[PDB]
Amino acid sequence: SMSYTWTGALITPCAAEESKLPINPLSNSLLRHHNMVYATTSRSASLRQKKVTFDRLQVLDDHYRDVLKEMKAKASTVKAKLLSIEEACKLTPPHSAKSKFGYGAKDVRNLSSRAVNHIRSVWEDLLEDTETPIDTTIMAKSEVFCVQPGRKPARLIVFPDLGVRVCEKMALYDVVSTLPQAVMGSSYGFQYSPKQRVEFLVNTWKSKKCPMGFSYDTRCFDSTVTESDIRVEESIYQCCDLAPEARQAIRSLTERLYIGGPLTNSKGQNCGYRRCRASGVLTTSCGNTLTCYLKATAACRAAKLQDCTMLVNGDDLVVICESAGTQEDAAALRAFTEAMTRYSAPPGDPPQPEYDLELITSCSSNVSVAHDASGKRVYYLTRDPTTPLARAAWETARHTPINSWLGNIIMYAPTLWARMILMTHFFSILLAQEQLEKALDCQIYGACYSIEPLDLPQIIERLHGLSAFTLHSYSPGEINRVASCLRKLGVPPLRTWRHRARSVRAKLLSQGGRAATCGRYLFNWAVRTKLKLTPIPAASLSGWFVAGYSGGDIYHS
Ligand SMILES: CC(=O)N1c2cccc(O)c2NC2=C(C(=O)CC(C)(C)C2)[C@@H]1c1ccc(Cl)cc1Cl
Ligand SMILES: [Mg+2]
Repeated sequence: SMSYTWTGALITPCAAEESKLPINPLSNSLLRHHNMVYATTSRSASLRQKKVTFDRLQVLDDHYRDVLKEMKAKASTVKAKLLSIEEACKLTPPHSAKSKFGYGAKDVRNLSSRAVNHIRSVWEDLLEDTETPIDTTIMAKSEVFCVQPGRKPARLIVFPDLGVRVCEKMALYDVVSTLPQAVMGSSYGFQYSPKQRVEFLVNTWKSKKCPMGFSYDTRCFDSTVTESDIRVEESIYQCCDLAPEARQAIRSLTERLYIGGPLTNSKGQNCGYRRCRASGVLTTSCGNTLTCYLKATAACRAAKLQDCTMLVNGDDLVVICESAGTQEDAAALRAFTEAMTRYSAPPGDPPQPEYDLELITSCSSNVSVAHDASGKRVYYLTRDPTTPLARAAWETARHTPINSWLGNIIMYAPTLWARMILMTHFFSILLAQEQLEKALDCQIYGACYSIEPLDLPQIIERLHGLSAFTLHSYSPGEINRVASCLRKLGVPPLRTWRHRARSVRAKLLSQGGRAATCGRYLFNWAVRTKLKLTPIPAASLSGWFVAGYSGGDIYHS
């Protein structure tokens, strides 16, 4: 069976779509080579359609059967709980797609009579109708990138109506936030903050007698997900104690929505049909994470890998284990890939055995080493800064509803590029405009958070600890990568950023209060006569690294 069938209707935009980066004074002082930055659009959608459309062989074996049964068994341990409409509503981010049926995201969060009446009716419908496919929209995605020495086609979101998305939360938020950890325990990626993730990868690695590690990338995880997979994923949810309306809701949502369904474009036209995973549902992150864990664990047994530890974030997989020598590790990996391929999880690039942890790239990121204030070697998470920087330049020239620079500052607070460039740049900009006290939207692990940047000292301390304000003496690889990247992009050199930082730092300090605190902590690296950094009393919220809600419709004020 095919991943998608197409009518011929085009994937259509609905606002103006912009591909080229603007030539803006502020972003130009962050990034010069402005032609290199682009945003994907609806014009390349038909390219992605050909990539994402293919037939899917799947052969299941006894290993796959057995992991499944271990998984279900851990799931029957869990008890889930219905959200009230009010709770489900207050989870909806204010810039969600409006409904076909009048009301929009504001009307949901404000509980207007129209929206709630439609939601109630959609809920009633989900309990009463078992079979009618639920319609979805298919839109291209605008995401910015830096060019290749070619250019990526847009990715495609597939999401059901707002009224439906609220109902998903009512019947599944508590499941999707709770069951993945119950099943995979320490393997569940999204329970970890960056610090925590490094702790885990370092521990695991150093506990191995002779460690080998690899990450595995599968072609199009969403299109490779067959309806069988989506059923298995249901059968796991159904091991929970669930109120009877939720059980019935999960049953209808699976049949009607998740297993596949009709696709409409922006203009209302019949577009095609879906038989794999929808990228824009509340169960996409959790479902993927589960399908993935399951297939990888079976393949590990098939491939006879020894002492496998693995960490899973949706479709992103990393595995550390006992080396048996280069030949047989290569051969084991070949077996693992072939086992995975039978499970309808074929690999993009063939996975590569790796004998040093710093060389393992996983969720775009790797561990690196630096030194804290004491001089102790300290491991932290980093990535290549090219894409983060492009999006920073783009979010500078254009107002956008998610600020990836703010997610990158918070996630990569202890990186060289985050500290010298990112912070320096945006505090300068915000300070210019007096918008410092003002709140901004960004996202961690798919869920959307509102954040005042002035609270960055306190947030960083709680996630990373004061160490992040004093890491120094970075590795040469990291410095080289960062530096080669700044030249590629025409981003001014770190030298320049230090000079700028000194000026931001001085100006914040004059402001006093919370701003002066940003100045002392964030920029203590810019001065030689350094300030002593004790904890911030104020820095003493909960669900920040619980689960991953990518594609869900999730918000936190
Ligand atoms: C989809 C998703 O939420 N993640 C993800 C997963 C895999 C690759 C990847 O690049 C990302 N990216 C990001 C993520 C952010 O939190 C925001 C931000 C800005 C750090 C980017 C996030 C992520 C980043 C680093 C790691 Cl180690 C894991 C994850 Cl899930
Ligand atoms: Mg992939």
